[PDB]
Amino acid sequence: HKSEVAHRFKDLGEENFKALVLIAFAQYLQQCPFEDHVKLVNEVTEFAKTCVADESAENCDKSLHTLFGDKLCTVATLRETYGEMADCCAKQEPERNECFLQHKDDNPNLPRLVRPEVDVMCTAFHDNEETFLKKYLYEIARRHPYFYAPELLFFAKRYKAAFTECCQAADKAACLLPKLDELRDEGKASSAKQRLKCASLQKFGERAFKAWAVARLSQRFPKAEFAEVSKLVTDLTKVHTECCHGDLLECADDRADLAKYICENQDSISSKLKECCEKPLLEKSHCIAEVENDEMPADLPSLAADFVESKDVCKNYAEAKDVFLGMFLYEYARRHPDYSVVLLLRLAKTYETTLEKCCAAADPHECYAKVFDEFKPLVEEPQNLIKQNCELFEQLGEYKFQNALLVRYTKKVPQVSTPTLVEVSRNLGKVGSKCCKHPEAKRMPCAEDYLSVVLNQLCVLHEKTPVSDRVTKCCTESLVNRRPCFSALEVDETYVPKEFNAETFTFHADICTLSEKERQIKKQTALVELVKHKPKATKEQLKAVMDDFAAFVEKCCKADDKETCFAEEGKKLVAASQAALG
Ligand SMILES: *[Se]c1ccccc1C(=O)Nc1ccccc1
Ligand SMILES: CCCCCCCCCCCCCC(=O)O
Ligand SMILES: CCCCCCCCCCCCCC(=O)O
Ligand SMILES: CCCCCCCCCCCCCC(=O)O
Ligand SMILES: CCCCCCCCCCCCCC(=O)O
Ligand SMILES: CCCCCCCCCCCCCC(=O)O
Ligand SMILES: CCCCCCCCCCCCCC(=O)O
Ligand SMILES: CCCCCCCCCCCCCC(=O)O
Ligand SMILES: CCCCCCCCCCCCCC(=O)O
Ligand SMILES: CCCCCCCCCCCCCC(=O)O
Ligand SMILES: CCCCCCCCCCCCCC(=O)O
Repeated sequence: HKSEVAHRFKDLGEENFKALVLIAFAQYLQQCPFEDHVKLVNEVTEFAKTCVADESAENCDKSLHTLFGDKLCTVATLRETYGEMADCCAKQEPERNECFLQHKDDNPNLPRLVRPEVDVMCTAFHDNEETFLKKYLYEIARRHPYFYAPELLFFAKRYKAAFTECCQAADKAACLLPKLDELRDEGKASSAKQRLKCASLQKFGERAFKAWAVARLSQRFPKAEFAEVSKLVTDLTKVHTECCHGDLLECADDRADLAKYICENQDSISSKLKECCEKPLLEKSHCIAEVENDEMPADLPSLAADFVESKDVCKNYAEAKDVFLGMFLYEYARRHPDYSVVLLLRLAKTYETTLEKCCAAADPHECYAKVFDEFKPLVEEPQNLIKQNCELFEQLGEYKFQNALLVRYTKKVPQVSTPTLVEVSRNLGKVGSKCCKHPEAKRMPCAEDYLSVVLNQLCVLHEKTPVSDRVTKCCTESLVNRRPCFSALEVDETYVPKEFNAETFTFHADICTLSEKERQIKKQTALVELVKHKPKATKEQLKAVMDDFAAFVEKCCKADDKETCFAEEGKKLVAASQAALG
């Protein structure tokens, strides 16, 4: 368009425009005060208004990248604060923008953002809604400079909704704290998903991502023909490559182009997209990404005729191997939305291995006649794992299920630090509580998503400080066999048991007035240390000791003299447990 800033303003509107400008400048100028960013936002919005009133007004015909870079380069403290980032201003576009993009800081060193009390948060929201929400948007944007800005805005809208609902409630905290925890978990998971997809693309190549996209899109749009699914795969791979490069405008343009193509070809893709396709360009691609799978066509035949029984199986495969394998993955995935994507990828890899082996064999047709038999144990392994773990969850409840997982995973990898073990086992228990309440048809996708986020968290922590070769192997594996690698871990037979430390099992009266969450964390930390000290202890011995611990805590937390109760009863409990275990 003649004026890109005016067109963007008119499509997005003033509120969204200002929010996104604030996000972008905070993602680049991560160290500048909130008031300075607000001043910059007001200036940019004012210029955009001049452009909207008259497309021929001065500087309105310049590109968005040129305008953004110039505004960045007018910041007076650029050298003093950012150093070599100021040197980007001596380059011409697009070198200047590429330099600015390269000089973003993934891990800025700012203090952690502390959650204020519910009442002060609600009071600040009530006094000035706009400044409260904008300041927190600035704080989050300056800490996650690669996070997709429109998704940040979509999170911010729900934050406003949560505050609006819960700050007029009878019990403000009990309303708002679950919503804040939900949103924080959700945002951290989304950022991890972005980084994870980009790193997997870089490490394992475009072809693996295209296989993943074939599976996911065939699940999403089972009535679509394979040619349309392949078109969507190519375009989505392009979009994700460019978004992994990190240029916000180029990434947003690619996403918008894909969204409007999908909206104009709804008749060939899905029957569930009308509402998303009536939505603004800002929300369209996100809406499309979040919509549930379409209904699969009825009475789909088995893959046997085309992929096992055909006499031309090897000819069709060797003609164009990846198209044939994509067709196999398409037909398999469209029939099985109940599968994780990685399970379907395992099936595709198995079929590819069998075809490579058999089409060079003396009798290929006889060779691959039973390839579908190989799919049965691969399919049933995660189904059986889900069955077992959800049975144990319904028997135990979330906390005692977390304790079971705690014992199991400490026995498997005792070298891992206790905080990591506790945090990851708690999150795995949360995965259990989340996914075990779905019907089976949806249980495996849920597990895949939430396990992927939890396992990624673990892998990132363990890479910051490596301690176990098996964890490193699982964490560097292909994401298709990352979870199977983790499920295949066994009890560490070579572990030398940790020696007794009296302080570790010394307890005080503060435990009685800790929050329930913190008290649970302390009890679980002590349980991990106990399993590290006595790894051979049977479940009956451990359960007897835990019952003794619960009795001791209940008695001394209601004792008139808590301190000496804890000391004396703790010496008694420690000696009694030590005599029971062995
Ligand atoms: Se940028 C920055 C970083 C740390 C402390 C202060 C600043 C700042 O004031 N930047 C600024 C000055 C003038 C106009 C806009 C922004
Ligand atoms: C739930 C997050 C815990 C850490 C941050 C504590 C304060 C949360 C307030 C969030 C206000 C909205 C932020 C936004 O606009 O994105
Ligand atoms: C990579 C996550 C580091 C921890 C981030 C602390 C602040 C999170 C605020 C919660 C809501 C926004 C989450 C997000 O921006 O991704
Ligand atoms: C001569 C080619 C025969 C190949 C076997 C399929 C014949 C029917 C084609 C239409 C159904 C499958 C199309 C598709 O792969 O999406
Ligand atoms: C200097 C002016 C900068 C303002 C331009 C910001 C444009 C952001 C567009 C985001 C649109 C996202 C569309 C999508 O993801 O599908
Ligand atoms: C959020 C990743 C997709 C970015 C582009 C949005 C366009 C959606 C096309 C359909 C792809 C669905 C991906 C998904 O499973 O979320
Ligand atoms: C139409 C595009 C086809 C893309 C290639 C599909 C091949 C399926 C077999 C490979 C499956 C494993 C993928 C992976 O390495 O993670
Ligand atoms: C033999 C190592 C294969 C790695 C892939 C593991 C796939 C997980 C499903 C497990 C089903 C049993 C077959 C198998 O172990 O592969
Ligand atoms: C501790 C988690 C409780 C939920 C049960 C998970 C059982 C293993 C997950 C199976 C599905 C994962 C996705 C996949 O690997 O295909
Ligand atoms: C803290 C290290 C634990 C790493 C191993 C956790 C296993 C996660 C795999 C999925 C969980 C259910 C499947 C299983 O129990 O085998
Ligand atoms: C339902 C609440 C039950 C809480 C159980 C927590 C288990 C913690 C184990 C602590 C073991 C103490 C024995 C010892 O120090 O030797």
